[PDB]
Order: sequence, then C-alpha cells, then structure tokens
Amino acid sequence: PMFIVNTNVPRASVPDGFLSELTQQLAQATGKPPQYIAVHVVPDQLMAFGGSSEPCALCSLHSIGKIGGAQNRSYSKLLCGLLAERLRISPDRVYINYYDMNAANVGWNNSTFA
Amino acid sequence: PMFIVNTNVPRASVPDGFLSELTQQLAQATGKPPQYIAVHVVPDQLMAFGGSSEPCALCSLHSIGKIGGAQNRSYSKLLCGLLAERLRISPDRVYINYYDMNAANVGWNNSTFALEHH
Amino acid sequence: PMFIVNTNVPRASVPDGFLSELTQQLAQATGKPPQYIAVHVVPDQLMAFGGSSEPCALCSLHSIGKIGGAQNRSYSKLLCGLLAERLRISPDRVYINYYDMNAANVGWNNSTFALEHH
Ligand SMILES: O=c1c(-c2ccc(O)c(O)c2)coc2cc(O)ccc12
Repeated sequence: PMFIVNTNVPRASVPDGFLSELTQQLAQATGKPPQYIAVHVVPDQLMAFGGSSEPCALCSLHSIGKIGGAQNRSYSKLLCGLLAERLRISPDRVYINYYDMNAANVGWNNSTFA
Repeated sequence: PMFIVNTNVPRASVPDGFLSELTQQLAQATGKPPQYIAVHVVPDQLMAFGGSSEPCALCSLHSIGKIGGAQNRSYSKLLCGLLAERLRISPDRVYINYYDMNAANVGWNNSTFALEHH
Repeated sequence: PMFIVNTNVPRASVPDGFLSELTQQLAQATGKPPQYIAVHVVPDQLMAFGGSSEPCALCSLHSIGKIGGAQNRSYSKLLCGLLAERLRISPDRVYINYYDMNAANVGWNNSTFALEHH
C-alpha cells in the first residue's frame, strides 16, 4: 500500500513520528506487513478547499485489494482522525481518493506483483 | 471535485486570485457546489513535455460523476484557457487526466460518499 | 504518456539530462513519439518505504494503451534500472503505479484525445 498526503499545513507543524505512525496504522488497517507500506507527506502546499485556505488535505491510498465500501469508510475514520490530531486539519476539509490496483498494474523490484 | 495543477512555471508567475478562479469556474463547470471544490497548484516543478522544459502543466480532475466525452472536452477548453491566460502555458503543452471516482472510493469527513449501504 | 517520479533523493543528486533520458527511453519503450512524452521528477520529498527513510521512489506511468501484464513488467525493469543507475535507489524500494487511460479521459490542447464522436 501507498499513502500520499498533500496539505497546506506548514512543514514545522508535522510532528516527530508522523511517518512511522502512518506506516504502522496503515499496516494494521489494511492487514499488510509494515515493510511494504509506503508513505509520502507533502506540506506547505498552495491549495484551497471550498475556496478557503484554512488547513486542508488531499490524499490518496493505493492498494492491491483491501479496497471497498466498509473498508474505505474505516480507512477514512482512521486517517481523518490522524490528520485532525497530528496536523489539526478538520475532517470535513480532507479528501482521500482510494485506488484498488490490479497487481499487474503495480511495479516493484524490476517486475510487477502479478 | 479535486483539481491539481503541476507546472514548471515559477510561483511568482501565479497571479493573485488564481485558486479562487479555478474554484469558481470548476463549480460552474461541474455543477458541484463551490464548498466541495478543492484546488491545488504546484509551481516550480522539474518537468518536461516532449523533451522541452518550456512552460508546461500536468493536471488531474477527479469527480464523482460529471466525467465523460463531451464534458471532458468542455473541461479541457476551460482549464487550458485558464492556464494559457493566467500562467502563459501553451494548450498543446498541457495534459489533464480525468478520473470518474465511485462515491465509495472517496473519503471525506471521517467516512466516504457511500452512505447508503453498510 | 506521462511519467512521474517522487523521491526523497536530494535535488542535486538528480543528474542533468535525467528528464531527457527518461523521455527518450519511454518513447522507445511505449512506441509513442517523444513529442507526446511528459516527465516530472520531484526530489527532496518527505517519505518512507517500509518504515525507512533510505532512498526510495513512488512513481506513476499513465498511457493511453500500451499498458498490461508483460509490458508493465518490461517497463518496471527499465524504470527501476534507470532509478537505480541514476538516483542510486534500490529497485525493491520503488513502487510504480500503471494507469491505462481512456482517450476520452485525457485532456490536451483545449480538448481531449476523443475526437471521433459527439
Ligand atoms: O498493495 C500494494 C503492495 C503490496 C503490499 C503487500 C502485499 O502483500 C502485496 O501483495 C502488495 C505494494 O505496493 C503497492 C503500491 C501501490 O501503488 C498500490 C498497492 C501496493
């Protein structure tokens, strides 16, 4: 799994430990080993949500499987909770796009997962 | 809806008002309320289009519905027009990827937009 | 086609001519002409792979067609080889997401690549 967060929150507001917490909690939530979890945090972005530049986040989660109705609702509660707690971003100013990737469409280690 | 612009145009060339104009014109174009429109502009990028580092942009628009043949052509005319006018980027050096997102695959406000079944 | 590389490798470690080399290698690999290849490299990123902040890359390749099982395997060998050689990133710390785009879902030059129907 691969999680990306883009936010206008300043880099200094990103707490020590944040990447590791995302790695560990996403490993739990998706049921995949932590060694395969990739996380990417992009602070200080020029963005608006609803025409306002108050804190907001635009995110994505790509996973080979483990994507669906109930699972995505769970991921959103977990991730919005983390963004609210750690970056002080309001949940209703977060978007998360979920992608269920075909193993043939994911490259890794000179090949693909198919 | 969510619109992202990545460009090698410098931040100083992004005009006052640009995010708001994108927000409002996208609300108008998609028929979605302005409150739900998110915009993200990323200047000063290291990128090339056709091997040339002349001004270019790589963009995406994600929407739950309102994606399709004629609508996407209309979005492209609007967005290329804005990028040409405001950032001075040639329309033929712009790519825009359109994504029709399923409501169940979009997170917001502690949940998703699939609130009908559980 | 559009290739994006996001990495925690520093900007100064990105060799001059990297974007041009990616352009040429991708044109060759996809069969699409160089003029239509777009490349974007984003260094100095805050990211981890498997919990480690050693060099890694998260990438995407979008193409209208020319995406699939065998071809994606070939692309991965090519792109990982390039990232390993040029950016000194180990192949098992690289992810590449492949996207087969519909022509109607790619905007360019004030329209899309769906020019056949109205
Ligand atoms: O899902 C993944 C995995 C993955 C992690 C653990 C596994 O056991 C497995 O088969 C696949 C690895 O990298 C990815 C990169 C992506 O852009 C999307 C999904 C994944």
